Amino acid sequence: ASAPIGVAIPRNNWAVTCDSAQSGNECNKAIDGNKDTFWHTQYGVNGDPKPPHTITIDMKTVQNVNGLSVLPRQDGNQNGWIGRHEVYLSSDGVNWGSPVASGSWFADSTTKYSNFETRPARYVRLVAITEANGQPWTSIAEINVFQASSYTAPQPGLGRWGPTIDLPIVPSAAAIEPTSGRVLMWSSYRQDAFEGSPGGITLTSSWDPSTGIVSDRTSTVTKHDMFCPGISMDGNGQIVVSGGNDAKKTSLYDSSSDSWIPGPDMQVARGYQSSATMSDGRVFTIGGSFSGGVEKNGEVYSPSSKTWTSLPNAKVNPMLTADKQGLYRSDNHAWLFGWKKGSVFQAGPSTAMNWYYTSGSGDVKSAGKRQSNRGVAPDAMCGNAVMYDAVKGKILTFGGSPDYEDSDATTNAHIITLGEPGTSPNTVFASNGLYFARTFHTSVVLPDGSTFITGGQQRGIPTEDSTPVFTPEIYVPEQDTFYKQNPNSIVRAYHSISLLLPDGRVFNGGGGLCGDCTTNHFDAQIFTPNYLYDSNGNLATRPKITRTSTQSVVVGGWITIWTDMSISAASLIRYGTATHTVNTDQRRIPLTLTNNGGNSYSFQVPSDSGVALPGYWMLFVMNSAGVPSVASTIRVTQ
Ligand SMILES: [Ca+2]
Ligand SMILES: [Cu+2]
Repeated sequence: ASAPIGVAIPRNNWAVTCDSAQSGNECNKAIDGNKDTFWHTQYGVNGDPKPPHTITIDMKTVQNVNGLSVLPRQDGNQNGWIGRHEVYLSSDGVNWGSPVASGSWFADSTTKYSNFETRPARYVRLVAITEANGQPWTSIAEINVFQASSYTAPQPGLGRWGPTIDLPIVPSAAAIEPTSGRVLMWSSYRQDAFEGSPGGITLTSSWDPSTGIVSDRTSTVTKHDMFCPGISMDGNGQIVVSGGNDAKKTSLYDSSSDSWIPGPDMQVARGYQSSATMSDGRVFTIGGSFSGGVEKNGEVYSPSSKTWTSLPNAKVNPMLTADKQGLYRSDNHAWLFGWKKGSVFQAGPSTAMNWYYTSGSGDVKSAGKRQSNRGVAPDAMCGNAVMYDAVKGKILTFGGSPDYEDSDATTNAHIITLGEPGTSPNTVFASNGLYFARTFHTSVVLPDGSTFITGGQQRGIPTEDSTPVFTPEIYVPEQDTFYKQNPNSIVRAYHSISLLLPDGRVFNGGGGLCGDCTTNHFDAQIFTPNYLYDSNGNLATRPKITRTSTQSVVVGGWITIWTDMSISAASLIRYGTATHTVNTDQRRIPLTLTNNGGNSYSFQVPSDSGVALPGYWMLFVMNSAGVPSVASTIRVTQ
């Protein structure tokens, strides 16, 4: 199931208007409180007018609207289920502006929802752009509109939430398709559940930021239910999705052909492991006792030989947390970062940090404990870790809880500074820690090197939406300060994701995936950071990268760019992938620019591919006002 975020508005005084209605299936049968009566657009002898079809509700007075729900016809007939759709709000009834929500609902008779940030309105319009199975009609048995207890304008300067993207699945795993800019998402063998999977199937969905279109398809070609996997973008530009519900399978997503290709089986069955791309483009993984059984030492994927090779001396024991549930949880979601000379740094969640090595049959060396002058940091299962300055080896870690479940989260946060593999990194506390203790939260590094932190809950109860944290935070390293941003209204805890979009906004979605529970979130929202807004709250003018000398570069190589205005800073941000709070693909390189004069600039990609990990990267430039360009895609090879 799912649920609205608000409380249903009384429909006594309501008036409705529809583009077309068949006798006996009048527009007002969608608001009569009877599940057995439905509005249905014109059909039969005199015509079957095709969508878009529209229903507009005049609520008579201004209400603090934060959602709507649609109950499909309940007579066992599929005709008229709404597929692609848009939701619009108005106070006058003539000017509708931009949709507050848009996307595509799954093709079945369950109640569908559009949940979105509170906005005062008297009129609510639902546009059914397509019927879920491509037929001409629209039908609705019951439509409801929901309200928040109050409305508060967003605070100036603290970013903005919206719109909502309605989806046909809960996006519990997601990646950016770097060659197209689309967001790729997947759930499990079904749209709302992973429990009782027979394996061999994953439902996926994609959203195109440039057009707003949502699609969906069924991945079976790789015979892999990809729920609870490792995810890494390898050096050949393919996303390696390892294990999960089909605990030994590997599937490869190719952005260029937008297709899934079978990969080699892993040597060890795993689920909830982290995997990390290495300096040579290979993928290292370790742990993962959610599925498959024993100690899960490391193994390495080679895209050139198409093999997984066991690294049994890359021992998982030093990175286990003290989870009260034991092995099932204690090797999960390692905070892995590819680093110099084939090494992988493990920053947590265990107190003990470790260096993993991939030469020979593998190795592990203690890197000391995550700690500060406030003490030794406790285990932080489902805390996050973000490499916001790869050149200086800077990792920000934050949140999480000592146990996977039934454990209080903390405000702990640290800055880890990596040097050479095998040396114990310096670790300090980050400012005074988070504003809000949270676990199951997600995070992304932004073009300006700040880290955006959102969602989670204060006490980890997977699939329950209790103690939610609605206020995101941004860490600004130059000030060693956290800043609360404007809050959202949708809980984003267990099974949620966040990704940085090429346009510099943040895509935050999912949560739930528990079948009959009411806590499934079939949606995502956009967060627009303050750096995209001017002083009056309007979208700022953005610098444009008018030309680049090349789109593919070897580490140590030079790139020259031309812009339409002078730029004060630039960064490269590696494209991200996300599930279960893990994103081992994103990282940021601040660029040292040579000013060529005439709004022409040059920079060198770092020569160490343990810093500039091979794969796809976003080039962002920022003007003097701090506004970033949209990203230019750069392929980095080694
Ligand atoms: Ca009805
Ligand atoms: Cu899970």
